[PDB]
Amino acid sequence: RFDCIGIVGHPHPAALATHEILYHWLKARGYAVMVEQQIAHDLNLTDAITGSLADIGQKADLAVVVGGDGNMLGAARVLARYDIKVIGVNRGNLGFLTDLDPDNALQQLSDVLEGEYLSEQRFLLETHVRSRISTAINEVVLHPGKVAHMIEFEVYIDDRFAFSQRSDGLIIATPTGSTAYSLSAGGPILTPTLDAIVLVPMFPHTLTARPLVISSSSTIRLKFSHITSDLEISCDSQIALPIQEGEEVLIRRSDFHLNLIHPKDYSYFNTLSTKLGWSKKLF
Amino acid sequence: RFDCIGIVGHPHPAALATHEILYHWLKARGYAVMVEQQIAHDLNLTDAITGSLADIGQKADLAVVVGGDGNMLGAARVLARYDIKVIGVNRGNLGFLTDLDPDNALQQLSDVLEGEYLSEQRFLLETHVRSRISTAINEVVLHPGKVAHMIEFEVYIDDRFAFSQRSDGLIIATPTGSTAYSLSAGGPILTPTLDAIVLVPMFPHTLTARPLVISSSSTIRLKFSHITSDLEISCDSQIALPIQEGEEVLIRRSDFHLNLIHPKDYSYFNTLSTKLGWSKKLF
Repeated sequence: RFDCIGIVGHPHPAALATHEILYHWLKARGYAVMVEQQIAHDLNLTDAITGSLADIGQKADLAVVVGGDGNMLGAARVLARYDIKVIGVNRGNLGFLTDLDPDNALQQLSDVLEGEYLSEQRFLLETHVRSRISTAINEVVLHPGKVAHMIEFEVYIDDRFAFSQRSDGLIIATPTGSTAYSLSAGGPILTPTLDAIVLVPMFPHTLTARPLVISSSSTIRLKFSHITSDLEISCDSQIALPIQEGEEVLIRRSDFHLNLIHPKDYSYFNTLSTKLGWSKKLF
Repeated sequence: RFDCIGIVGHPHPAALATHEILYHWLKARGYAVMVEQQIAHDLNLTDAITGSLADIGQKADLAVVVGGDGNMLGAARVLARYDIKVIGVNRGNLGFLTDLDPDNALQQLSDVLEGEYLSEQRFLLETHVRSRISTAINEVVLHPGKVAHMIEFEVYIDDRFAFSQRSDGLIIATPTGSTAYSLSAGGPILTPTLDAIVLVPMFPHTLTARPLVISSSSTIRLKFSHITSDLEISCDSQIALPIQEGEEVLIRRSDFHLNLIHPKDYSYFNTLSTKLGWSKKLF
């Protein structure tokens, strides 16, 4: 059972009803509820217990993230610092982190609160530049400032030299990231709980480049020759950290884990197929 | 240390010198040697202790597989049934299972016998059709008899329906297989010790198909609609097992493990780069 439920998200104005309905529903069912500060203000919830995201993350037992997969992205990176259960309500179709359909959210959530849920752990990525420490649920991306600019770098795996590369950047994706930016760059789908990390080059210079899937207990090091162009590292499409001259990037499995939960009737492959347009049962 | 070394392989006639040199060298260094029956005959080794591959596999402590990666393929599938160390001498360049270069084989092997080796385990695939039980080091491939013939099937992962497919077949590859047939079908490279298995469709009917990387502790089930065309399963390009009507294919991690060893100066990424034509150290 969950004593304290938190409502997270940042609502255009018609997404507000969802927050409003959920807050009253959760409340009338006897739960203590923490809403995010912005939503309390937006809905004028004078009685509501509010808090920042970190607050909810420390004091709530479950966070219902309302919104899309992108909303979930910033929310998840924080809530993963904590031992809180996270579940999401999407808007319309299923997403890879949001599996409560709005048409049936309450009913499904009602069963989840009863304790009918599938609990799993998504791992995050950690990045140092050398120390700035940033994290990512989907991917870390190395890339220059100019769009079509070829860079050179060497890739070390577990302290040992793996390979050089001439290209426009490298994408490093978690299983959760594999269906994201990495997919659109020609990378493979990894199953969500897999202990793996995929490296996908962007516009490689040689024709023999291919997505490399490595163990998630592996360490990655980026070394660079010289800097007259601006190297940058992005984590989940948040603000690029500049990479200075003589600096290296260190990417590894983070110690923070997203404690996702799902309703019993959830399955990954069904989410995947509906998302990608795969064939359903044929006979 | 290794008491009993076995020489395995099937030698065109100039590959015979290698077998001949190795057998005398191993012998003069004090080892008990088991040669394969064919090679004993081919070299006229009247004193040699011989045996089938299974024999060497049960009685030798190390098998030196002379030849190419293809020679290693049949040899490995058998030697993996046993707790024997396996190392290979290639012919020319490095391969993914053969890392002793002929130009330096003895010297490197001499250090290996001293106990200077990196030991690792490649897992195999197991297939039932329902029961015929066959195994594979590289991949299992579902495909019809006619070359360009579209088939329909459903794929179950861990007893649950994953997705349907219309295509010309499915490749299911181990990490060791990932650099093989699967690669040429547009699949990704998996790192050799990774607990993963990759599914790669062949000529899919829908544009949204993509290599799927799943956990190696996962089970796979192929179900089919009807049979007027001849379905077949191939394991490591050996003779196709026919798949009758009402029959399903079951593919899972086999319990047999290839106990490969490597010399200290071996590294996967160096083998990979030389094989694929990747850039070496740039600075």
